Amino acid sequence: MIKAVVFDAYGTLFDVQSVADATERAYPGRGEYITQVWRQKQLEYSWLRALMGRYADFWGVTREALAYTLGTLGLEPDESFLADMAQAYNRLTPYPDAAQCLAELAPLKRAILSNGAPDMLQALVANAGLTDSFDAVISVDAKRVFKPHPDSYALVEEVLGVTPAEVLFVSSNGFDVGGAKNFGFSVARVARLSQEALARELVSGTIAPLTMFKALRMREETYAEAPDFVVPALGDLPRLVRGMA
Amino acid sequence: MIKAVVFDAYGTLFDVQSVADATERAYPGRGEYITQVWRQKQLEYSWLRALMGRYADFWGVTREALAYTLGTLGLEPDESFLADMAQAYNRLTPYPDAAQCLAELAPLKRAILSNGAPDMLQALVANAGLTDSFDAVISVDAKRVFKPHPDSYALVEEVLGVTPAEVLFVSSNGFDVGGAKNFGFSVARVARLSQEALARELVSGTIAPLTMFKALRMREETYAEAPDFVVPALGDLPRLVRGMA
Repeated sequence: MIKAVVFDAYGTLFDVQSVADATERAYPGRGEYITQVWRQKQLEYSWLRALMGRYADFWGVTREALAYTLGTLGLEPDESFLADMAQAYNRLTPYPDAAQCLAELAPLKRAILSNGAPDMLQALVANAGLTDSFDAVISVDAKRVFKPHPDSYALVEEVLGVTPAEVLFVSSNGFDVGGAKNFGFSVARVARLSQEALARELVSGTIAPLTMFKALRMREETYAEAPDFVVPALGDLPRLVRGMA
Repeated sequence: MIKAVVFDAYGTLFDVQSVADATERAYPGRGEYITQVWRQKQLEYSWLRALMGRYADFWGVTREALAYTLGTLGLEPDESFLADMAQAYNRLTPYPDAAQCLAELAPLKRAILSNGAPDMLQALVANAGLTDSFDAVISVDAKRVFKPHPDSYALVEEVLGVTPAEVLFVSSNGFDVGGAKNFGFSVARVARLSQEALARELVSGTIAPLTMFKALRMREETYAEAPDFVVPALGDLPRLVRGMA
């Protein structure tokens, strides 16, 4: 019944914190801040452009989010600076177990469903050495919407020929788990932050900035349907497909 | 030309930080964290439920966002605790110059356009003694969307009989400013946080949690059209209108 495993890209297969060395150059001493706000604003702008009916591809969203973030620090970077710096998003490091996971999943059909513009995804996947791990790398761009709009998830059937019930959708992002579940896929959430660790981290004197972002982005969202499955890592997927309901 | 002044409610006419006593009661020592994450998640859930096509009114959104927020701390509140604590959002205090601004705006049409569910807005407006200050208190609920969806702003002409070009929309929220501008209204943004202050606050030693929320929510959003006018407080609106554009 599961004929295909479809993966979210940013934050699920690829580490969005991996732009850290490059952002710590835009503002020495503020790389950590920049990395978090940039990701947060990229997500917010994807949602707000889509809800307004004013789509622009993820490359433009990524650059607009970066401009906002650097603007908070008092900077006014020009477009050429922004485009150069935003290339960091096309070189994100894959999670260490992604390649082993994707190889052990075959012979299932393997794919990505991402907000990324087509060129961004091509570079990201190839730079990570994973182009031969996917049957299809689907961008939402043809639909002019962003996850979790249902039309973004509709592309899976269009491109792959499989129905929602035959797809295992994989994401570490709570909003994306909710959209996929809403659309009708079976969902495996990748939870890298134990709830109990976050609770204690929040209760320990200092509430650092990094903790704030973890609290906003690494949990299941309350409005959302629960994922069918939750694993701590991508490497557990193949075994999950083997014996789990 | 301007015939009606339409205001966003939460964050604009009413202070969302005024839930501080209720939150400090929910978790002594974590009141400020809860306030901020609750507001952020309320906004995210409004956008994500709308974008998914799975609307729930703002009373459900507010409680869902509160459950999430208390859950990050390791709590598991039952529904009655959530409904009870969420009433703090129906008791928000108006900004100190709101009463005076509204009084000076008659006899122009005065209205609210908010995400708030009809019961919520009724009780919030009554509590602040401002019921006779508005010609209409419009909830997005009949359209079953949330701002900045275009159908939310379409309600203004439906209810008031004035066209977009005859409306001055007032918000302190960058996404709502963008939504209203996209829709065709003239927009006056209320900017309570000088940009230069934020830039220095952020470069000043360790970044406090409260600063993170300011950085995410108090500026103009980069994907949005710029507002027509920017004022530091609601009290400046009357004078802005007599000498406006």
